[PDB]
Amino acid sequence: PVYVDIDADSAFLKALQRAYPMFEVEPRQVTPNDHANARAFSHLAIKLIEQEIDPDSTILDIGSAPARRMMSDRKYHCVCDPERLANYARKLASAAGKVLDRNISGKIGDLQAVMAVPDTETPTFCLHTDVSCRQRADVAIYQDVYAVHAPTSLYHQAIKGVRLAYWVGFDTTPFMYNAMAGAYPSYSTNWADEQVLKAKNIGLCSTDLTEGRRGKLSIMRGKKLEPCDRVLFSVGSTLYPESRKLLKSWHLPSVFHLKGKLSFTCRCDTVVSCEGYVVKRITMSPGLYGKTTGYAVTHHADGFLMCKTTDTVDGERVSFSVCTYVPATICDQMTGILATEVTPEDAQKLLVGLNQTNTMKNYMIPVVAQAFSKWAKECRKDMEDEKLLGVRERTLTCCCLWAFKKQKTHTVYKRPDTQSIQKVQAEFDSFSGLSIPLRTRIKWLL
Amino acid sequence: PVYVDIDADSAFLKALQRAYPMFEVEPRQVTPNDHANARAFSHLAIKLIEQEIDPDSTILDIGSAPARRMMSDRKYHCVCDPERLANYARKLASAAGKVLDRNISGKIGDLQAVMAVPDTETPTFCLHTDVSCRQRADVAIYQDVYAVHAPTSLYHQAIKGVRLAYWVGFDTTPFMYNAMAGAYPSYSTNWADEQVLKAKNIGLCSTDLTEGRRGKLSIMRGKKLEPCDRVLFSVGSTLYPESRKLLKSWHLPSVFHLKGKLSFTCRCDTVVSCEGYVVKRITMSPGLYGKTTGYAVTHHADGFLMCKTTDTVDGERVSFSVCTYVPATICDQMTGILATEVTPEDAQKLLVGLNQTNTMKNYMIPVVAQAFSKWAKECRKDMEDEKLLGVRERTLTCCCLWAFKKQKTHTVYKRPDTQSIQKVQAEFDSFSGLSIPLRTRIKWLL
Amino acid sequence: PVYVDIDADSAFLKALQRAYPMFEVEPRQVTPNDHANARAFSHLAIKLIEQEIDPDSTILDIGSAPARRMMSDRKYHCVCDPERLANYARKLASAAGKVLDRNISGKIGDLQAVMAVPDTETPTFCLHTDVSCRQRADVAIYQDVYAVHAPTSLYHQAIKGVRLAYWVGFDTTPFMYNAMAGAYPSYSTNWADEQVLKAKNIGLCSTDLTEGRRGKLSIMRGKKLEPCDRVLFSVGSTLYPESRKLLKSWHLPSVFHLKGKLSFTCRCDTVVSCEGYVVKRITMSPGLYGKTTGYAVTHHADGFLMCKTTDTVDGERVSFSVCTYVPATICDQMTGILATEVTPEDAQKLLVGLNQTNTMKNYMIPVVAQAFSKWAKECRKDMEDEKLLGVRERTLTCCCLWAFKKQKTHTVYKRPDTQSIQKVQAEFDSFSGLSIPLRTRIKWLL
Ligand SMILES: Nc1nc2c(ncn2[C@@H]2O[C@H](COP(=O)(O)OP(=O)(O)OP(=O)(O)O)[C@@H](O)[C@H]2O)c(=O)[nH]1
Ligand SMILES: Nc1nc2c(ncn2[C@@H]2O[C@H](COP(=O)(O)OP(=O)(O)OP(=O)(O)O)[C@@H](O)[C@H]2O)c(=O)[nH]1
Ligand SMILES: Nc1nc2c(ncn2[C@@H]2O[C@H](COP(=O)(O)OP(=O)(O)OP(=O)(O)O)[C@@H](O)[C@H]2O)c(=O)[nH]1
Ligand SMILES: [Zn+2]
Ligand SMILES: [Zn+2]
Ligand SMILES: [Zn+2]
Repeated sequence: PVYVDIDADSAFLKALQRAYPMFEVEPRQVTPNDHANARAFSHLAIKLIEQEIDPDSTILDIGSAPARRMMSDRKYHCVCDPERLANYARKLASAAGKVLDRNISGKIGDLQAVMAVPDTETPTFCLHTDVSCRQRADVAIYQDVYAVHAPTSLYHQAIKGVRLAYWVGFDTTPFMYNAMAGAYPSYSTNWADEQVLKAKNIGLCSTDLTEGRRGKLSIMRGKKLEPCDRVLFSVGSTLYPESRKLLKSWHLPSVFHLKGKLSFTCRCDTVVSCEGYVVKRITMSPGLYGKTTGYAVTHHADGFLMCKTTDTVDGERVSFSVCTYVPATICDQMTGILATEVTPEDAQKLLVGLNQTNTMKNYMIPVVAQAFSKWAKECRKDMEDEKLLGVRERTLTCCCLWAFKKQKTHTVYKRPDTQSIQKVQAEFDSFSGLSIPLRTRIKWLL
Repeated sequence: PVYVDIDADSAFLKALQRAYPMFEVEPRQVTPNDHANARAFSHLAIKLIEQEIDPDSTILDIGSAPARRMMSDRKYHCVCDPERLANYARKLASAAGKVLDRNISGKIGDLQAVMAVPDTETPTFCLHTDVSCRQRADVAIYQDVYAVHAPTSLYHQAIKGVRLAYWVGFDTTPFMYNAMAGAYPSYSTNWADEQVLKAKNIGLCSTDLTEGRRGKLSIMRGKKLEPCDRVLFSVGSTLYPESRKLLKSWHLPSVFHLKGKLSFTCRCDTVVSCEGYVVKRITMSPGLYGKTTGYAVTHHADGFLMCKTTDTVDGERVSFSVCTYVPATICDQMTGILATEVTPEDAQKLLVGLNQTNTMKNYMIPVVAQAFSKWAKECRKDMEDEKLLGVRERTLTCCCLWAFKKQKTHTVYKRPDTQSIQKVQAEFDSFSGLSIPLRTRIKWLL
Repeated sequence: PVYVDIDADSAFLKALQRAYPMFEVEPRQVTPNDHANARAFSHLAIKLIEQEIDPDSTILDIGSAPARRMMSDRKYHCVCDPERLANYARKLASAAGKVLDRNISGKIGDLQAVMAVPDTETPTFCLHTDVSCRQRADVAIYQDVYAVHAPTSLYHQAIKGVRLAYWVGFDTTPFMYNAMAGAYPSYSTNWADEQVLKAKNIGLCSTDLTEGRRGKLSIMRGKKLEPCDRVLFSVGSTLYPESRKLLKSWHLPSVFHLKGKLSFTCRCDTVVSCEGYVVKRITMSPGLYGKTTGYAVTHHADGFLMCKTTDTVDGERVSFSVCTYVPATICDQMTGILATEVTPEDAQKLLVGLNQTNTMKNYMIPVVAQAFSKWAKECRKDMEDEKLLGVRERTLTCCCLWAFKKQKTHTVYKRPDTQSIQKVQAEFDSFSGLSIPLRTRIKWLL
């Protein structure tokens, strides 16, 4: 009943079936898409969201195209590109008379009204931003949108009567850990900070061959390579610029409060989670009931690794943090060997032996190996420097100020069935692009 | 007859069938819920409680929502949030005429009456707290509520006529042992003290990568790391703040007395106990019959561990207690190897060998190994420092005061078929949140 | 024909079938009860007692509730609490008309008469103590009651016409041996002296984690750790306070005499004995025929162990006696290796090898191993220090007083098919709790 454009022999099919046990996921490959897993997950997410909400509900579809929202019986108001709008108009024109069970005549009239007056708020389409839109609804969908501030957009939806919001996208946990780069290997996705795009051995990088004869000159002293706001995502071959702050804003706590002219008590729950791709359900309710701990929890069905790795960016040897997702079976099969101190070479050989058909992508096997090795070493150190129960050894420094020694932590390894917990903000109170040729082109197809 | 939203191949299905032999537990997975085991246990607990109590009984449903109690033939008066109330109203409106065997018309009238006047005490719903509620009933249910003071709530229910109360929730034994952190691994649950949330190797923590170059300073001197009242539970990805005193208050003794204007003799018995999740039955009777020993007993079907562990909280190497549950088969299979002194590495290798499908979650295996190792060592010490029968070696210290030497106890290991016994209090005598927009929203659906 | 609430795969089914060969014991598990074995044994004991005594007999049921004694055709005068009384009233009200073959109308009238005048001695119910009761009967049943003085209760029953009494409960032999703690592993039962409740490695204990840095001070000098009267039993999760003297009083000799206003010659025989749970038959006959040796004999179908063990109570390393029951097959399989001196570690490894499904509970395996080891050592000493036949080496000490050397006895091992014999007393001549709210509650259901 639900068909996914993936190969029938894909190992991701089992994971996607586990993530959606309510459907009968059937592989029907029609394209060689290199980010087919992400598309299949997003399609299944949209099907699940539609199944969850009432049929009589109007759905704000933030940051999307109506072309993919026309073959449905739900009232999708698509508020968010020119190519996608042209495709939506073309699909309207090519199905104007073939089927009439999707309000295609009404959608065509709505599009004509919008292209007539761009400020029109027709029930099925809008050209304003999620902030500038004023079409009241009760359900909001955020499918693969990351360049919007989460509390601001959620508040602007809530004041329009939206009580339920859905966010589909990659897990925000790697950016709350503040990794320099990282991978969602199951979805062929690699993201990197703009500063490390010239690296060598990460997922999303390109470097040139050099002999290292001349030491490159720079007008500025770096002396610090820590993550900056700009990041680049590559889902298959699709490139997307993102902001770290806008990504982290979507790492919402379990409870938060939007205070303004109207106040809302909102709850964020991750309802779907498959190998780095999450569907979060946000329930908004007017009022300021309860209290907020400002804590966001990410459960880990699969292992999550943030490891220090040494690469060469533009030929310069540097060290930075790299995140990755390790399959739960690989993490479980490494439990015994991580009891002792294992070298990265032995860890990598063991991972390759356990990966034999590959359970996990091999390009992350080396760094993961390093991570595991470091983790094991660190654990041994923790077992070799056992302290006393309920005491600390902070020393006085010439004043009333007390200081302790921080240990070398080169690996954060969240094993399967663990939970990462982050201190985030839970109280928020700080909340015309149409052109003549595009209008002419749209009208020519209507 | 009883269907649980868990995978048909779940190893927890056998344990849940064992915990509820009276029902035919059938796995019917419909959601990918990451805390599905806890939900299934709670659903089976509610089914068993309903089966136990008389059909003609009024049930006080404390700290819950009626959005999960309408599809029953039993008079559930729900006293305890905004989204859950909205879901209750939605479910009443969507099934107002479809089914008329659940007093849905009466429930809708009661909800409208409560909306008209928030102090109304309709037989099926109330908006007050359990203290503020005054609807007389004979049965109380405490499903997954831990933020209430147990003797106070029980007294306020008893003076309302409640003779039978049921408490469904995680076992309170770990908090009677004063563990800093702990796991209910079977339910994908990890709880941690707020102080150790920045740890590295516990179930519920998040730490950053550091080089240990700058020693972090602090305004105040810690010098002590003992559990504080504030703890955080993560059931799957669901985050709940809890108070240690409120959690311990529900570790009631077998017999206790509530003394006040009316006096009650209450008995607390654990009627269901599956791998860290307990259903407790409290029978309250007016009068002060008998005497109270002030002892609470927990039977351990599976192994219970509280072990000293060394981790890094915010990079500072510290030691604190961590609790966990070990499957009884794992504990029995470790009996022979614990006869000698085993290193944590060998213990972890043996545990991994015994875990081969995993009997226990692997993320608990390392610390468990440490615990077992320490336990073995301690036992050997006890066998190497054999004292004389019925004598003690307390020495005199310059006065009439006698002192003895305490031994290093780094592991409390309650084996399967053992009982932990705690001295608790057994004599107790020290016993308007509605908003206009919520009222309008609820009334819009009625 | 007799159904027991235990698992069909329970290994206790075979033992219970052997203990009751006259019944067809069928496992019908309906509850996950952690002390299901003890309940099944007690139910079979009551069935056998009923099958033994004549149908025309009135049965005094001492220290019990009628909520378990109405579904029978035998006249049960229940003399003994509030919750059980309410349960009995509820069961009477819920079966008043459905079944009329159990004299339920008469039972209801009797309960109403007792609630009218609390001194009434209705044939089927009483509110007085077993001493204050005056309803004549010929059969008395003491099911799981240990807080009454055995000769006093037996005499007060005998002067009321009781010629036959039945006592069902845990074997009193461990308390005649004066063990500090002990286990009935087959019934998931662990008992401990109040002083050793803060132990670490016994069945019923709880201790905390300590670094053993500060030596705890005490106002009093212990200098002795001997059993005190107060003990605590844990049957599964059910906690019972008990008196050592009251428990020992039920370790009656095979023949004893109750002398007073009326004199009786009584005989105590253990008619059922399963792995620590016994049913004793006491036959009372007026007159003082015969003579009493003052000896109580316990036959051991399975091994009984009282061994010195070293634990830490509240961190203090102490040694005290621990008792346990070892399966006869384990004891027989241990005969060969006990011919030599075996270490506790080797003994524990061998016991684990023999326990492979576990024949015995694993948490008793270590101490038992120690026991066995010590026993073997002691036996070797007895063989290495062979004396002369019919001579003793008592030495004179500056007086007419002779002294011998007592040997180290750290293990009492009563093997299967042996008998312990204790010197006990055999000549005994030293022999209003109702509340208004309870009366109103009972009357409301009648
Ligand atoms: N990081 C990031 N990923 C995105 C973003 N938008 C979409 N994606 C993901 O990247 C994939 C590529 O997007 P598209 O080229 O539009 O593919 P599509 O969404 O299936 O639609 P088509 O173009 O018709 O195939 C999508 O499947 C999304 O899962 C974005 O803004 N940021
Ligand atoms: N520690 C703790 N656990 C809780 C608390 N409330 C509920 N839980 C458990 O955590 C799980 C998550 O709660 P919910 O998100 O409400 O799930 P639910 O109770 O099954 O109801 P739904 O949201 O409809 O799924 C529940 O299954 C409970 O077993 C709480 O207050 N404290
Ligand atoms: N040591 C000791 N054990 C007891 C005593 N009374 C009962 N027991 C045992 O402990 C078990 C627990 O008692 P209960 O909770 O009343 O269980 P029950 O007798 O089967 O009756 P229910 O409560 O209906 O299950 C019983 O099965 C008895 O075998 C007692 O006074 N002292
Ligand atoms: Zn719009
Ligand atoms: Zn109410
Ligand atoms: Zn009587």
